Amino acid sequence: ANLLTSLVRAHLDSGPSTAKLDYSKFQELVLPHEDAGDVQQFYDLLSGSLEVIRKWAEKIPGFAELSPADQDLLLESAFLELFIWRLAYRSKPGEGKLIFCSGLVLHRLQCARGFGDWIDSILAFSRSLHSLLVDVPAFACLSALVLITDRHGLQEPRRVEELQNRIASCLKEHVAAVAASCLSRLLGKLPELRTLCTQGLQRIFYLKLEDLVPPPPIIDKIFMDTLPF
Repeated sequence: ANLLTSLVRAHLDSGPSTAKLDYSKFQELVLPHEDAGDVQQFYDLLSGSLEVIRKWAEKIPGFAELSPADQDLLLESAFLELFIWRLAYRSKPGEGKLIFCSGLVLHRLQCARGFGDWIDSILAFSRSLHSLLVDVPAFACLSALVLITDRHGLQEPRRVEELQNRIASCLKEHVAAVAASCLSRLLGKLPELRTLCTQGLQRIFYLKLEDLVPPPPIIDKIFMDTLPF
């Protein structure tokens, strides 16, 4: 309620207004054509979301009351998932149109070489998300539940589960206020998201192998820290 408002407000301040959208690099028709620039663009797009998602997380009531080590672990473990979740909701998959948190708009083919096949998987997940017609308050709860979740190595796992439970209840109550089957279809997108993001890890592995350009240190640390072997 006040929780709901704070979550909505955190979501809306974490991304571009309709009027801040930048179409100046956008190409409707992409010409017949990975090189270093594609790989650089991929890392730049990921990296443009680090600070934004950290600041968003800091506005979730209770998140700053988790241990700093648990805060960092949750952000790192959820970063790719959150990047994709927010991108999927923001983008317009019926146009092949990717909308990043800076407002930058790009057509599928302008990214695809950096992203690899993963971009198609992301657009498929975005089309599925869009069909659900998730309203902003439900999305703002769900994003929080992507982040505030069990992860191996947490210092205070019960406190994480308690804040999770608060956000879950807030969502449940909101979905009842608007209208269990709707709830479960919303929650079901979280595992699909995780699985989707395995392909993200696979893509980074591939790019680190190829090594046309190395990942930036912060992305590299996320990648390394989230490999459970």
